[PDB]
Amino acid sequence: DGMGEEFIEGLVRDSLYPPAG
Repeated sequence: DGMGEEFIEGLVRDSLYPPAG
């Protein structure tokens, strides 16, 4: 994702929640 604090978004950093639905 970029701006978050969940976990490494594959190849970025602490993601947030891109997938929802």
